[PDB]
Amino acid sequence: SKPQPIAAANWKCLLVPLIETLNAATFDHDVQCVVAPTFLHIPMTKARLTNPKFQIAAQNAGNADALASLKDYGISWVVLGHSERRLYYGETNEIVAEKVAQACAAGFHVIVCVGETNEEREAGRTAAVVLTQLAAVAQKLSKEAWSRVVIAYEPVWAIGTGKVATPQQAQEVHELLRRWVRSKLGTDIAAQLRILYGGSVTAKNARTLYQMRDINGFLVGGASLKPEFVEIIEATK
Amino acid sequence: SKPQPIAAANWKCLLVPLIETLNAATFDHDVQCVVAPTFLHIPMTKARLTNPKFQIAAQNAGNADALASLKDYGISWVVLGHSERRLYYGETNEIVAEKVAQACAAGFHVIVCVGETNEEREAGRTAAVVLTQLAAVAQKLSKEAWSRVVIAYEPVWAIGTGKVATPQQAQEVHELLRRWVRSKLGTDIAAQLRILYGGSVTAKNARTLYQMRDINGFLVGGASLKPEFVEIIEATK
Repeated sequence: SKPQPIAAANWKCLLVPLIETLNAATFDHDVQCVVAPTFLHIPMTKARLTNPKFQIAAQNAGNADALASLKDYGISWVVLGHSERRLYYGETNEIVAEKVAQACAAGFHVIVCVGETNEEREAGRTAAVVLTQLAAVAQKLSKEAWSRVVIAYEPVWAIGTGKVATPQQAQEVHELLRRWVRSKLGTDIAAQLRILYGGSVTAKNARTLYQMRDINGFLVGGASLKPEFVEIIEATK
Repeated sequence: SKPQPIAAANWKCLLVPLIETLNAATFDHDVQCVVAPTFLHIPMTKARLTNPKFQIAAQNAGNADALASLKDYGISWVVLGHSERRLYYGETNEIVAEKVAQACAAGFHVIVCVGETNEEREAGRTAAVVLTQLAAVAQKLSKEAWSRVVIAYEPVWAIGTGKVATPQQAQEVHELLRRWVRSKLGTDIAAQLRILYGGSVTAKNARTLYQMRDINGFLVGGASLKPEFVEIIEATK
């Protein structure tokens, strides 16, 4: 069977109505929901979000001390490895991996993003790119650390322009990620590992994406600022 | 008289209608408009934005080489020193200052953000905080570099909660910034320097903010994703 799904909203972006909907929405299946606001918006989200299915996540892991204080503030999830950060803010594979290891060491659940650009895809380098990103991470983690790790695949190649990823192009990557994990860490860690889809997710396509075997949920961009995020969570049933 | 105003939109966040409005809007006074999308959204903005009053700005300055290629792509503005970056992503005063110096060295116009948190304000440290941020920057710049530098004040203390900055609390900071500049660099550089207001700007308050003597425009957050951004630009007349 699949592990527990996650529906994560990455609010990297007046949020009140959105939280209002999340608060009123009732989900009846096991799904961990996660909202990841910017740091300046964490207090306002924490002030208003009441749905007990939701954890609030930070978008960065600064220092062991910074993690400890986050954690004290009630935040124990973080999202790392965002492609924008990787490509344009000098977040090498090792830098992301060290952050994940620190966050893991602080007792956080961590959603680490992997993904290849359109140039890397077109060069047949999809596997090499995402598995190297993932290997950098794995090199720093304990066996037990993996229970609190979640992978998100961001098809950066699709963000750009003129490519829309199909469910099957999503599944191919997720399957490859999970096969590498099974190889390096065993069938145990592999089967329990959430791998979230971090490409274009909407009410329209969430259900079909969730049907793919190695898709355990979503790291949602745009669709997660609108009431439609509720339908995306329901699509994890 | 004031120098040329700037109206900058910081789109740190489906943008098409917004660009549509900017494209249709006609401004008849001298105002440099700037839109600063995320890097993954730069191609889509460049594909659609046609209003010749607008420059597109990047949100980071990685390397001399990365700047050179940005610049080749037609992007010669960048926004740096964002408070979120400063506080939560290890962007010390010196790190921001080095970025500004690199960007300046690459021939960019640069909007550098300064600003103090509510704790620092409450401790009487407003001046010490923003001028130290600014001094770090100034220490790296040539005399001529200042022609292409723009300062933005972000009242981080107001973002948080329960404080709304008045126009006069904006002006007090801007005046202090510009007095320090006049002291260190002369009346010439000081008078020509744009200092933008980077707190809560809307159609409702833009005009009153622009009336303050040392406010040369805006670095707009939320109000710049909506058609109201046009009114904010018009408020610079």
